[PDB]
Amino acid sequence: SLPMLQVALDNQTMDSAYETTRLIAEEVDIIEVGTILCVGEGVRAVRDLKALYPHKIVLADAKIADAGKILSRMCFEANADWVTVICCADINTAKGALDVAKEFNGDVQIQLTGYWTWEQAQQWRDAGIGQVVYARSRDAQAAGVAWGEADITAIKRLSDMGFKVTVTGGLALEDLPLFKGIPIHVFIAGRSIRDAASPVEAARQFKRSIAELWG
Amino acid sequence: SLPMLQVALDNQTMDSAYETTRLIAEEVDIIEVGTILCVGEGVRAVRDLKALYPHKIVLADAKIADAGKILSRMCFEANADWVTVICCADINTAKGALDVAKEFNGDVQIQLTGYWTWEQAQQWRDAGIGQVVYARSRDAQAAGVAWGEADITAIKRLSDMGFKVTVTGGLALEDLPLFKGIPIHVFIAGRSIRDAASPVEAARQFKRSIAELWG
Ligand SMILES: O=P(O)(O)OC[C@H](O)[C@@H](O)C(O)NO
Ligand SMILES: O=P(O)(O)OC[C@H](O)[C@@H](O)C(O)NO
Ligand SMILES: [Mg+2]
Ligand SMILES: [Mg+2]
Repeated sequence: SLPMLQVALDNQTMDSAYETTRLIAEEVDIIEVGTILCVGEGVRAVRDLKALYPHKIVLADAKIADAGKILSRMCFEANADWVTVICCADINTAKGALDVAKEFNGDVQIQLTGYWTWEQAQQWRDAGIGQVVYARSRDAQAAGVAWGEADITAIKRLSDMGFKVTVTGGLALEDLPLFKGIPIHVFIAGRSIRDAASPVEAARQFKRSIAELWG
Repeated sequence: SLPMLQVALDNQTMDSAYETTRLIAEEVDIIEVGTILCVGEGVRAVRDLKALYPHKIVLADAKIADAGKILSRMCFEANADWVTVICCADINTAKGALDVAKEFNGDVQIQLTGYWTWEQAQQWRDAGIGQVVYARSRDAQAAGVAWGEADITAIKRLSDMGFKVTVTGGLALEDLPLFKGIPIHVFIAGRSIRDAASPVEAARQFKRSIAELWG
């Protein structure tokens, strides 16, 4: 209370990303360098966006799977505030990313996309990780996987373990009431903001509905 | 058939990578754009390296965790031959990456590490995936994880299921005999070639040892 709003910049080039930021940067709390942008442009995307929007939290959605220390340091030397580690990373990778995060006063989020287990979730807590991103995969969504009660149950379980939980994955405005009454940290929207006829109205509607559902 | 040798370019900038490729491009079979290089420079690394060495197999070690079709296509449009998909990816991510690979006459490898299961391995096979990378995480290695028996058994079992198995993760020359007798497709060396006093002789020593052990 209130859940923040994060825009995902899943763009292949910086100029494509800026078509969105130039409209909605001030309409959101967190600016994400999407994995698609990380791979498209590399870590310069993190450096550039933080330089443009230093007052915003910048998330480097690098989905680190190994070399936690090296990749985390690259992101944080580019001035990221937060970085993601994919759920299957070895626990030493997550720990390493977090050690480096702490040098920069940043933070690590575990990206829960695809396969993971409740035992891994406990390991993350024991290592001092305090953020997870409960993510429906884009590809799972495209094969017809809807949000369901099992998601709500799992989100609540993660919250109860002590994680600040981010909810994402093809979120539409209408999805937001599903999560009512859960202390969600952040809602991410990429396509439903970037690709809206009016990105400004789409971001303000997200913010409106959040304020209504968590006032 | 002799295991091939792949060099991993886990460099933060193209120029650092090229300090290695100018010495060993012709001394190895596969040139890998390491995840660290993909994140440092973005997908231009793939395009640039393939342009230098168009006769060599170039692997984009992107460790795709979601958006299989998009990230796959970015890599393949940059002229990659092979791309990696991290083992926890939703099965549709893996399938989407493969579908794109096939349009480019390329291929996908599932990068194993973290946690994964044998039923998941069977899903990969059923989906048409024909390569896996049995990797010891750099961070696990740093925490003292050694190559052992459980690894030989798992590698053998993966091979019997029909995968071509690449073995990687801080490999030193001295590790190769651990895997003798198994039809390994590829051994990857990053640090043990790049950081050798003489990268050329390091690569040659690996090829000599391979030739002895699999001859
Ligand atoms: O709302 P979307 O277009 O799905 O984008 C947000 C999502 O979190 C992606 O950035 C992502 O990381 N998917 O894995
Ligand atoms: O021999 P290394 O320095 O461990 O590098 C090879 C390894 O496969 C890495 O490139 C990697 O992908 N690690 O996850
Ligand atoms: Mg993202
Ligand atoms: Mg690699």
